[PDB]
Amino acid sequence: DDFAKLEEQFDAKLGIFALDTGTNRTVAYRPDERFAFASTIKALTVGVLLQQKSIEDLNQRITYTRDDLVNYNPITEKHVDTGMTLKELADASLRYSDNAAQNLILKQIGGPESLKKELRKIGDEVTNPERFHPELNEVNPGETQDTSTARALVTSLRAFALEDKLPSEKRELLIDWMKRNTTGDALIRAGVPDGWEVADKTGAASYGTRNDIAIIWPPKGDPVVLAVLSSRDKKDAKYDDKLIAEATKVVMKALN
Ligand SMILES: *C(=O)[C@@H](NC(=O)Cc1cccs1)[C@@H]1NC(C(=O)O)=C(C)CS1
Repeated sequence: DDFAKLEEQFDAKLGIFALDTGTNRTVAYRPDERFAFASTIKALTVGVLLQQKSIEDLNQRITYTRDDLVNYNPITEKHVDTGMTLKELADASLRYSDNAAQNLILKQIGGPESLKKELRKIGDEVTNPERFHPELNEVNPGETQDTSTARALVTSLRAFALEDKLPSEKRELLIDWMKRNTTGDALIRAGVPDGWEVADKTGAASYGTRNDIAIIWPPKGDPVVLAVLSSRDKKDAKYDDKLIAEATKVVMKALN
């Protein structure tokens, strides 16, 4: 089988779930296996922020300090003195995977326990937000804190972005940010044909954890929701984006 082949080739564990919304056909490979969700959670966190606020509320400007800065603050490190609006923070978080921006949004919604509670409310009993950055990226095998599964991430992403946990105007924002992500070119985007729109959010963590979750639109007809998660068995392992791209191609063939 092709996913086993990719695990073999990249010496890694793959977690895959894809749902063709058109036909309810699915592709599944260790779909219920836990991985550290890493930055992929920022997409769901914006979903909860959008539930909580009106669009016009997203213009509240948040002031933060160097204390709030962590690592990978490409957008937030520029605006310490001016602050950024909640909308701008969501943009940075989703499109640049700006860690401080996610931390600030998380705080506005009540922190990790409040995020968990709202995820439970939308039907996700799997995803387990517990920690802020940086600590959430540090997940040891067998630990369930700050993990989810491919199936649950797909189910929660679909629910915010495509179903009825948000109204259309807010769904449109989420999709637009994710469509215009800067960080995923070598992942799920590299395994879909040009001309098929992709909205995605990437993550990376310890044990070589390398994640992408995505909504993929064919030219015509309903979208595919997909999570490709991976991890390796050594703590300081490196990842290869190419695994995610290759796994994506196998999914697309399995569905077409
Ligand atoms: C979320 O996944 C974030 N990852 C971390 O902060 C842990 C690491 C820092 C350096 C290497 S792993 C941010 N998002 C992304 C991404 O989505 O691609 C990366 C690559 C690291 S910062």
